Amino acid sequence: LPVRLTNGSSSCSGTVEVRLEASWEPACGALWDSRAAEAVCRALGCGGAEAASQLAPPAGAPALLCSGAEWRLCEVVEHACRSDGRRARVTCAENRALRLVDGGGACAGRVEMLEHGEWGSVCDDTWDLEDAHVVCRQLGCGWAVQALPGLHFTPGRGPIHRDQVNCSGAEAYLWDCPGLPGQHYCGHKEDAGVVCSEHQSWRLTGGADRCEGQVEVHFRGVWNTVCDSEWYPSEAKVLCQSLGCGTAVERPKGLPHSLSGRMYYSCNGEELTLSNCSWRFNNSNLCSQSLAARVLCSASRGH
Ligand SMILES: *[C@@H]1O[C@H](CO)[C@@H](O)[C@H](O)[C@H]1NC(C)=O
Repeated sequence: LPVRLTNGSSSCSGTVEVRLEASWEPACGALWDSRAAEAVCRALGCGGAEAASQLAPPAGAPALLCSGAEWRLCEVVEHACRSDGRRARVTCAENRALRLVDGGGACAGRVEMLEHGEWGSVCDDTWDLEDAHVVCRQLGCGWAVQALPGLHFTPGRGPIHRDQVNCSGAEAYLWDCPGLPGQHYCGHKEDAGVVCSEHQSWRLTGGADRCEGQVEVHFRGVWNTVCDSEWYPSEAKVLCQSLGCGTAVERPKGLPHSLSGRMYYSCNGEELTLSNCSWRFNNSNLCSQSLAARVLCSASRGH
């Protein structure tokens, strides 16, 4: 009012935008000194400015001119910069962020939060699906499957930003929820975790050991089968390598699809995991007459 921060980590971070009579336009990358960064961060109510950056996107645009480090001394100009040029970005002192660590891939792991330039963990006391649902939506992983307690994933280090969290469910961020700070009540043994809908975990059931059997995948909070139509050595090489059982040896004939859903994959061969490949979940055109794909790796007792 009349400044805001969009497409960033929080409401106190991201690309700078200025309000006009027509619509909100991004601020100019040039003419963006640290004086204007302080004035904008302080006016929004986000404390001081930690760092100012200039990002490039893949009539003219407005700019923010300030004679001092205050909002009263700042002035907006209508046209004084090239339109399709580098924009202005900023991270204030009150900026917060969120990350999941040690969870065998993206959209899962230990819930870590950023507060005043320090990555800290959240306690498992009063941790439920209502708190996990807020975490999965802000990151872009859909809904929450399981709100895990401590010791499921590796415990964190450093500070503990929350000893108790009680989200209603509709909050945009985890920091907006009512809670209690780090008062030495909880410890790193109780570091909370989460499993979101978009996370992908794999295993091989049916065979002699862990690196042999039916290719199963945990997507959308349910175990699913893999289509044998597009299951060639390129896909099998990525699977046996990610699980850690060497190269692929054989791809036996599958059984009918007997789980919640069906998964499709199309790898080049050099991927680190099957989630990095091109995939489509529950596609009737690609998967119909197919069977549940299988694989036999090198490290198994069967080979
Ligand atoms: C936790 O949040 C719910 C609303 O989701 C509220 O009814 C309840 O009183 C809160 N717990 C405490 C201890 O205030």
